[PDB]
Amino acid sequence: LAPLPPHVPEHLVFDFDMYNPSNLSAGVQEAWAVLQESNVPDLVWTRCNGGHWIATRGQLIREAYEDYRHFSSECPFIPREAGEAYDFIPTSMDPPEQRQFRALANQVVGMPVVDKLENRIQELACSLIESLRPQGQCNFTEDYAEPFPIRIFMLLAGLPEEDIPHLKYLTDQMTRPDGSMTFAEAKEALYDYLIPIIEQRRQKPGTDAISIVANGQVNGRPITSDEAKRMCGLLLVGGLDTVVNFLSFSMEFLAKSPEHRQELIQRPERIPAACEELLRRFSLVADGRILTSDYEFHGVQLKKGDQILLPQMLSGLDERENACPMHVDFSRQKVSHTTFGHGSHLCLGQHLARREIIVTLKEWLTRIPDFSIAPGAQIQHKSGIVSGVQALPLVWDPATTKAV
Ligand code: HEM
Ligand SMILES: CC1(C)[C@@H]2CC[C@@]1(C)C(=O)C2
Ligand SMILES: [K+]
Repeated sequence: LAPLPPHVPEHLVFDFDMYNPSNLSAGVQEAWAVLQESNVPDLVWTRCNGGHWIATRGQLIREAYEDYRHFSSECPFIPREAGEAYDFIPTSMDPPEQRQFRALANQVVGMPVVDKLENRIQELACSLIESLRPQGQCNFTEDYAEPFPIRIFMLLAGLPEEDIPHLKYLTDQMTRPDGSMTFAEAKEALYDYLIPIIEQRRQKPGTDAISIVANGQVNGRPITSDEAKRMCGLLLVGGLDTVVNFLSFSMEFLAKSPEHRQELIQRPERIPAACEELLRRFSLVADGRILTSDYEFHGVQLKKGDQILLPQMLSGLDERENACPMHVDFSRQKVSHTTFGHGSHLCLGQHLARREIIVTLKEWLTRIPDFSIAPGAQIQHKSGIVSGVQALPLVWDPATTKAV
């Protein structure tokens, strides 16, 4: 706990730690939602992790993401030193400067590219699930959640699969540090990895994501080596953590809820709607912004330089945005959320993610309609910039499955 800053009133102190929340054993989403209780003010101050504002409601979260003149992306991570070292592109930039880099990035991970990758994404999901099918059991996190999205990203990026363990290790230290590496050391190690690759692909431009970024133009002039490295590193981090953990939360839930599996098996055309309601319920990111000057927000005085966590996971969990928010309803009429961010940095890989999510639900349920959490298992979650599942042992009777 860091010393309470002069300007912060004692009645807003809410000592939540984002890398280690108190009710974590009840589920990471439920751990974060303690912040939405009756007693908790809309905007609170935790002294954990150096000290920072935490907006707890969707209304505040959306307005701050919208207000980039006051809440800047220049230092978007907690703790402060991680935010200061953070220089990925385009996420550490604000409009207007941000915009040109974001268009290039959009060219490598957007909808047209999801369409190109459609066949491989389908093939790999079916392949991995067919492989697990006859066993009647799997360690979901290691056997599908990780390899499915990661191998598609390594494919798009034109990087060898043998590099996965190094790169996933560095990405996880940036989002759920175990103490071994600082954010800055992790980032520098990912940049170290990309340097030569960028240089090779500048000499011999190819079709992969690194070549396209490295030889790209940002509103008409050539991107530099440095800029390409800072965009590439963001891309790997984005491709190696979020979908990976998200699939685990979603399969854990389906494993615990036979009626929801029955609904998608009966009506597969509902999978896209279900994917969105799951994104709401099992939202997992929380990053933030830095105050560009003193500013009064929802009656609380913020000081220039104050950091504020704007938990994207919190907006669709807010009872004020959705009725019975902890309830999963695939027919939910207006599924409101900020899972893919909000404002000018809206996730560019959101189309790639929804395709991986919908393919996984449809192809798993097609071959392995019925499955459960391994007997006696207690699922453990983990919290941080991206929250996740430590492990997910699933079981099923092979006699109930089908090869397709
Ligand atoms: C369920 C999966 C995903 C979730 C929940 C998610 C969430 C987010 C969020 C909340 C942001 C904004 C952060 C901020 O405002 O500081 C973001 C940005 C971004 N995401 Fe995703 N993401 C997912 C998947 C992906 C994938 C698969 C990629 C592909 C590499 C990716 C690439 C990006 C990029 C490049 C940005 C930066 C946009 C900018 O800064 O303008 N994301 N994502
Ligand atoms: C918060 C995020 C998911 C978003 C893309 C990857 C990520 C960890 C960032 O650094 C920006
Ligand atoms: K920074």
